[PDB]
Amino acid sequence: RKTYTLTDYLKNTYRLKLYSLRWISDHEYLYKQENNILVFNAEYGNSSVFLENSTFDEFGHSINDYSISPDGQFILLEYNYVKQWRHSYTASYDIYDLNKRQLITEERIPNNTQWVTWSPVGHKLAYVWNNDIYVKIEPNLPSYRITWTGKEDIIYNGITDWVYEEEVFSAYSALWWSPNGTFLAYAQFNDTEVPLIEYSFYSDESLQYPKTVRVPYPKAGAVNPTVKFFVVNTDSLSSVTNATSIQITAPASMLIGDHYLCDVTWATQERISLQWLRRIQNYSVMDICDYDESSGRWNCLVARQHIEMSTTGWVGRFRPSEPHFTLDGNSFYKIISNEEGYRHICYFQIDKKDCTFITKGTWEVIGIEALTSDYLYYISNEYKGMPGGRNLYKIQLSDYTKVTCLSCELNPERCQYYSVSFSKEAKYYQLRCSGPGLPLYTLHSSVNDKGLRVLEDNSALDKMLQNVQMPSKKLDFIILNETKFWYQMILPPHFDKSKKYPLLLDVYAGPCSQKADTVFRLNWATYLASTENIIVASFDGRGSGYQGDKIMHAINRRLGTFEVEDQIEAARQFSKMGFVDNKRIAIWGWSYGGYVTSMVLGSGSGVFKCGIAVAPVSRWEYYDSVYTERYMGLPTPEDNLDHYRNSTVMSRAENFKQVEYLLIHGTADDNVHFQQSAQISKALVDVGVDFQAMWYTDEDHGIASSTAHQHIYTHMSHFIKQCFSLP
Amino acid sequence: RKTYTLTDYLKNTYRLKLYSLRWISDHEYLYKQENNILVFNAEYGNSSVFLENSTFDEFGHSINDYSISPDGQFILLEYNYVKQWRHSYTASYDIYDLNKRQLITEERIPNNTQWVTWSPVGHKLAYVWNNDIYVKIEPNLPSYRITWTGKEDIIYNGITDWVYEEEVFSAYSALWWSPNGTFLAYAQFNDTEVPLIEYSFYSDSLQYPKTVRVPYPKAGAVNPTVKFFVVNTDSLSSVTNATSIQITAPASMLIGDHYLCDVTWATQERISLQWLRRIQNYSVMDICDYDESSGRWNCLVARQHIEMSTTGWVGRFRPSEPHFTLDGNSFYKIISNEEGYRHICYFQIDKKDCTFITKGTWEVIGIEALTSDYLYYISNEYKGMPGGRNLYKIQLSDYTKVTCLSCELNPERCQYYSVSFSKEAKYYQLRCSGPGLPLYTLHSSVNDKGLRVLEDNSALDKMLQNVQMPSKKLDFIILNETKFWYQMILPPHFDKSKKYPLLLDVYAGPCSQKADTVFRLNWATYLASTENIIVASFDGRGSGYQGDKIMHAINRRLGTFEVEDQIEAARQFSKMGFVDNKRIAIWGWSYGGYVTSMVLGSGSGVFKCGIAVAPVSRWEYYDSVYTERYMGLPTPEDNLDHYRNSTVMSRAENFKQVEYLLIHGTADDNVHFQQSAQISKALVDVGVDFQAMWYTDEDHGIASSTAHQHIYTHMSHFIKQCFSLP
Ligand SMILES: COc1ccccc1N1Cc2c(nc(C)c(CN)c2-c2ccc(Cl)cc2Cl)C1=O
Ligand SMILES: COc1ccccc1N1Cc2c(nc(C)c(CN)c2-c2ccc(Cl)cc2Cl)C1=O
Ligand SMILES: *[C@@H]1O[C@H](CO)[C@@H](O[C@@H]2O[C@H](CO)[C@@H](O)[C@H](O)[C@H]2NC(C)=O)[C@H](O)[C@H]1NC(C)=O
Ligand SMILES: *[C@@H]1O[C@H](CO)[C@@H](O[C@@H]2O[C@H](CO)[C@@H](O)[C@H](O)[C@H]2NC(C)=O)[C@H](O)[C@H]1NC(C)=O
Ligand SMILES: *[C@@H]1O[C@H](CO)[C@@H](O)[C@H](O)[C@H]1NC(C)=O
Ligand SMILES: *[C@@H]1O[C@H](CO)[C@@H](O)[C@H](O)[C@H]1NC(C)=O
Ligand SMILES: *[C@@H]1O[C@H](CO)[C@@H](O)[C@H](O)[C@H]1NC(C)=O
Ligand SMILES: *[C@@H]1O[C@H](CO)[C@@H](O)[C@H](O)[C@H]1NC(C)=O
Ligand SMILES: *[C@@H]1O[C@H](CO)[C@@H](O)[C@H](O)[C@H]1NC(C)=O
Ligand SMILES: *[C@@H]1O[C@H](CO)[C@@H](O)[C@H](O)[C@H]1NC(C)=O
Ligand SMILES: *[C@@H]1O[C@H](CO)[C@@H](O)[C@H](O)[C@H]1NC(C)=O
Ligand SMILES: *[C@@H]1O[C@H](CO)[C@@H](O)[C@H](O)[C@H]1NC(C)=O
Ligand SMILES: *[C@@H]1O[C@H](CO)[C@@H](O)[C@H](O)[C@H]1NC(C)=O
Ligand SMILES: *[C@H]1O[C@H](CO)[C@@H](O)[C@H](O)[C@H]1NC(C)=O
Repeated sequence: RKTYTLTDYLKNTYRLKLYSLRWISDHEYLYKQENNILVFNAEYGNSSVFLENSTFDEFGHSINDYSISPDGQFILLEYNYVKQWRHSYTASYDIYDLNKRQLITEERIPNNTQWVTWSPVGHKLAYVWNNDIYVKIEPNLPSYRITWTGKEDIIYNGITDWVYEEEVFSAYSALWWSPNGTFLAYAQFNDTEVPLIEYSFYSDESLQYPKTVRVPYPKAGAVNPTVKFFVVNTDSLSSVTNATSIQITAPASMLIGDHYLCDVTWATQERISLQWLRRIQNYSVMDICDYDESSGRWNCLVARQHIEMSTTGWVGRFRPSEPHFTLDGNSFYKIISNEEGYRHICYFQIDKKDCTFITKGTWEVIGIEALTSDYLYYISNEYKGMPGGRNLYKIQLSDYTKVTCLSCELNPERCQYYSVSFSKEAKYYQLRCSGPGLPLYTLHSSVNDKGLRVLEDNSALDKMLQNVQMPSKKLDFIILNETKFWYQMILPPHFDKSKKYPLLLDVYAGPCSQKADTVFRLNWATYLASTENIIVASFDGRGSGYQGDKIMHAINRRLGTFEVEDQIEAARQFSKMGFVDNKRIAIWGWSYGGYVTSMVLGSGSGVFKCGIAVAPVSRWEYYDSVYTERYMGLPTPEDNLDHYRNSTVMSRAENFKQVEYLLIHGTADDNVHFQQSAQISKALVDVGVDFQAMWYTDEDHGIASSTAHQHIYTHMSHFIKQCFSLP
Repeated sequence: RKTYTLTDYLKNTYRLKLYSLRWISDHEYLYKQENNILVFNAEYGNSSVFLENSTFDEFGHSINDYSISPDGQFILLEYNYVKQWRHSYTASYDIYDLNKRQLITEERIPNNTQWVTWSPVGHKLAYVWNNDIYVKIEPNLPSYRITWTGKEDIIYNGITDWVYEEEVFSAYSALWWSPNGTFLAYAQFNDTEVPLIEYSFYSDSLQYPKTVRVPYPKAGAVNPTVKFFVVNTDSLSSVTNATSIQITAPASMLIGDHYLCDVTWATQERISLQWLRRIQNYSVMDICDYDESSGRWNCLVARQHIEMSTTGWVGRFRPSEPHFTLDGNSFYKIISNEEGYRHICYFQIDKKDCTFITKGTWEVIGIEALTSDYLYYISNEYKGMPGGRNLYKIQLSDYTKVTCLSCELNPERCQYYSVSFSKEAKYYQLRCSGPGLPLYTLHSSVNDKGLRVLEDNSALDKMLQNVQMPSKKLDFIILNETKFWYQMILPPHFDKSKKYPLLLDVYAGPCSQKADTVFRLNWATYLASTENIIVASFDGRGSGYQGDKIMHAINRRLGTFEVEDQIEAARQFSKMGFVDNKRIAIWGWSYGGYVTSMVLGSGSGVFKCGIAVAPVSRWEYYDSVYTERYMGLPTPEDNLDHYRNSTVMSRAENFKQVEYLLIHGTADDNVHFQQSAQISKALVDVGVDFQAMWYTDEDHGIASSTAHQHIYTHMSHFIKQCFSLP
């Protein structure tokens, strides 16, 4: 029997199959098999080829992706795709008319389009081009311009800027159609006085002079972008007149200082909900805006507003939660931290004050997945008191106490981690367990939660894994001060609790993180355990999430304290286990995990012989406002300046004398600037500490290009193996 | 028994003593001692104290340097010193009156001045501030503004842009007083269309990285342009501006891109100007006379001196300096002869051709002084050792009477001299650099009598007798019937029966020389003494001081023979019985780093490992003046093919055969970090693993105290590992 080797991991020799589908109605869904796009009936399982992979053989461009209009009539061909940041990019587009079997050839969508999206019904298009918004009521009709103010790196209409893209919307898009198709709401961003990060991009050998990349990026404390909201009426567009935009002013509690627009959710055809958050993320407001057919304007009755405060920490897991509106848009449901700081579901009625908790307990609700008039379906880590497990639940809207678990028992030994995808109106649902066994895709009717069929069992991957000495995962918990904190171990094949093994500590450790879970990974850690017999361990300590505010907020205004502290205490416990050679304990982490890995190696605990830190953060003034200020406040003497400076990696350099440290960073990192690792290395040199390094030309935070990804794991494997006297 | 250790190298435990004097007339010099400035009498040797080490204890500023006026009356005080490039910087200046014994506080020189200079006689000042030239006739008086066009990073008056500073003048200054103090000649640089090198500077507390921007022509890019001006300082109105008379380049230059590469005043009214075509194989020397009548300066086309070259470029790194006889009507300069050896040549203004006054299989290194009877020069004639330097004189009245002034002084200890003459050369200080400890002595020119010893380094010698120092061998091998010299730093108690690891120390750039007789205490010393590594260097094809046939071997084909030859030399060292061919490393810095890369990437088979510090990776990345000299232009009609065939990136597959360590500073304004960034990327892309280290905010020199200590420690760890050393 062969082991799970580094090549296996880098070459992706053992692939996980997936069943990713798109619900197209209350009972159909699309699925792409062999580059053929098929429609499926959910009740019966029958299918028809909707678009045959042969269809576009003579197109003249590699087609990167596709989007089909809600009403099945047209399809968008995305090509010439060029990636910008995490979510943002630009591309070329073409539209194919189905019931005509041809390409619309005039009023073509412009090249270098930054965003496109169908109205939720029919076949309208909104697109963003040169930071300006455009609308095509019909695919071959000339589009109407919505905004004229757009300017590169300065004014953003309909798309986010760098920090809203990354920290607020987790999307490039800033465009929300009304469920109807009538209204197109859009955000607008002004970065006029936001400071630029600048770095060299070397590009192909053939480029003589390096290019300097300039990106508006507010470092913690810096001037943030400002934001405006507008709603356009897409029916009354004059080919003759400029479309007129109605602005929705932020609440007064917001305009008294820096604030972010943090959520946009349409409730009815004529009601829109806007959520806002203060620059100090202590305090958010939900506005509710109704449309006046007489006026033509939108009004956010002040008395309607819902206010969300937190005194122990910040608001939300990462942001104020999403509202789930009932059909008549007169009520809605929202995840809220309860009186014991455990996150639960709340029932809100519009024009009533306060709210009602429909769930409670020492566990947390991850998400609301579907609403009907009888049932709310949600995900949570309640089952078997395991914070790292996930299940599908429904609660009777008529009787809160009548809560039933849909996923808990389907395969209790293979599946303890599910996510879900419902059809419109919630007739059917696809479940997806990620572990601890192989991933399993199942379909279900909602009427009597009966299993219709298996969609993907990963039988093939299972077969392969037979011939391989796979490692196992333990998932237990230690006790620190009469509290449970969870941990996972990727044990080597043929594990023996008598023999001593070297242990690599895998950390991320960031606010609301979770590294001990029941999901099945094939990763580097897998190779390390299978082939090199290394026990790779992860631990969720103070500040980790999904265990209520007590734990997750321990770290508030104090990054680089308990979570660092606890990665170390955890290690201690781990030597006390009779199979850990404590002379061979490494640590390593990426991004936030790298900041932590560095603070650990620099603490002097003596526990760790070595570690790697990949694209770490080194000083919180170097990271972005929205994320950093969320946990740290502002870096001023009036706020939290002291701990900002007490919490840097540079100030710990001396102790790095005690360990072999490897430091890695991509030169093109637009997120955690190479700066951060530059300052780390300088501090080390300025104090005479040897250490090892490796920079990656033109790689970003992900160091995810094929070559680079191969190279970095290779380099890191060499380092760990050397550090462990491994053959 | 102790060895020369890394800590010794880095903490400067065994200090070389020096003797740096500043000739201030024909028979006195100046010398710093307990931070006391002494004046010494050359003939007799007596000294008195010229500046008390207590004079400015109340200055409220750390003094960087001093500069005494020609006439002895005033002294300049450099403080607030801020380094820029290799020669340029800024500082504050105060002028101290010696007769009055006080600080002139009227019409002071501005903070952030870019350059200052006394006239050659008298006590005039020329300074450059905000890229404009100013002139103070008297210390206390208002300055006069000569230029008005100065403009940061665009218009340079009286100072050089980046590439002139580094590659052309080896100086920030572009001002040249006439011998009188009457005329001020300056040059002017326009970098308007010169592209910018951009990089980050991270610095300290600083939230956003700073982006640095330097006009910097890479190979083939738009070069700066140059103009030349002369001003009459005697006639400066406090009311009207200052007329600057322009001298224009010859027409054989204006056709296209050219450089002003030399400015030499011959007399009070004759200026010598050298110009060089951007294709550096042709240069014109103009001779320009003043006209008391017309004011203009005229360069008779009739009397131009023209230099061409078929086998290479003109001069060693540039056309050579002319040394005019006092009357200004003849001059001497070093010129390649019929068999391509560089000897001294006598030129008469208005007569064709020149007359060689020296010949032979060796070369003149430089012309040191000129008197009515003798010309003094340094050469490597003695013993036919190209890596030796000796001082000579030749009787102007009989070219065949040539006297060696240094050879026999101490033939054992002293085979490498430099010289410093007094104004007029009644005396000279000889300076010996090896192979023994450095020796500083003084001599009278009258009949070359030895006057006294100045520094003999006895202190150091005594300290070193306690340590197991390495010895140095210096020899040659023959390849294809040619002698190629090399040296080795050999471990103490060296035992030819034993086997040693061998580290090839490489530079190897055109006209370089790594095998000489100089005495050094450096990293290679520690490697040999403590770690018992043989550190070797080899002067192969392309190296200097041995005639054009070797030095031009590399013309338009950089990254070929100098590399091949480095490789062959290492083969030849294995052939010698004391090398363990299983442990043979290679390292170099700058041009050395590039060569070290090409070698490692040759799939030679010979090198187990190597380190490259701030290497070049492809020649288009490097500066125009330097690169276009050896390579021509990177165009299809010129030498673009070999530009393309001579990069490091293209040899990346071959590195899967070596342990490679690549190092470079982030703020390297000279060899841009770029070059390394492109190397690593090529290695990532082909799957080759390799070690690396960057240095935040270090330049080409990586010479800050911490950075310096850090890299040498790091590089030692690497070499010890590569050689399995305990
Ligand atoms: C599983 O998490 C990881 C695992 C491994 C690498 C990176 C990740 N990270 C880190 C991360 C991710 N996603 C977002 C949106 C953000 C916040 N911008 C962040 C983030 C959070 C804090 C700091 Cl200091 C820097 C960064 Cl980049 C992500 O996926
Ligand atoms: C024996 O020389 C060294 C020995 C050791 C380190 C540096 C040096 N170098 C290299 C060097 C030096 N001085 C000048 C003026 C120049 C000209 N650019 C250069 C130079 C030459 C070629 C290339 Cl590719 C790049 C550079 Cl920087 C110097 O001292
Ligand atoms: C983006 O915001 C900037 C900064 O507020 C605005 O620029 C200012 O405009 C007003 C009126 O023109 C004046 O205060 C100044 O002349 C400008 N100040 C600055 C800093 O430039 C700008 O109007 C905004 N752009 C948009 C599209 O709203
Ligand atoms: C420096 O050089 C630049 C061009 O290299 C000169 O600017 C040009 O000069 C002409 C004539 O004055 C102008 O019409 C153009 O606008 C300029 N062209 C460019 C490319 O800018 C400039 O005059 C020179 N300055 C000095 C002091 O010599
Ligand atoms: C295209 O579709 C056919 C089925 O009609 C399929 O069998 C074929 O392999 C597909 N080719 C691909 C994967 O592009
Ligand atoms: C499924 O089967 C029925 C019976 O033919 C048919 O009406 C329907 O169109 C089929 N659905 C799909 C998705 O092909
Ligand atoms: C709309 O406004 C734009 C920009 O202000 C202006 O150019 C134009 O007059 C308006 N469009 C039309 C044609 O009415
Ligand atoms: C959609 O809603 C708006 C406002 O409710 C209305 O003006 C428009 O006519 C509606 N269109 C449809 C699809 O009925
Ligand atoms: C437990 O309590 C001790 C003492 O109060 C404290 O130092 C330590 O950090 C605590 N550990 C945890 C994880 O709560
Ligand atoms: C040297 O001695 C002579 C004779 O005393 C004296 O006049 C002269 O000033 C002395 N020079 C120095 C440098 O002290
Ligand atoms: C130099 O700088 C300092 C800054 O305080 C200033 O006080 C001083 O006057 C300056 N000298 C000149 C020449 O202005
Ligand atoms: C130097 O030479 C120039 C040549 O024209 C002359 O005018 C001037 O008077 C001389 N200066 C001195 C100091 O003798
Ligand atoms: C010796 O000759 C061969 C070709 O005959 C050549 O490859 C090599 O470069 C020569 N070596 C030297 C140092 O000239
Ligand atoms: C974009 O450029 C393409 C080439 O990919 C060209 O054929 C086309 O005309 C452009 N598209 C539009 C709609 O501007």
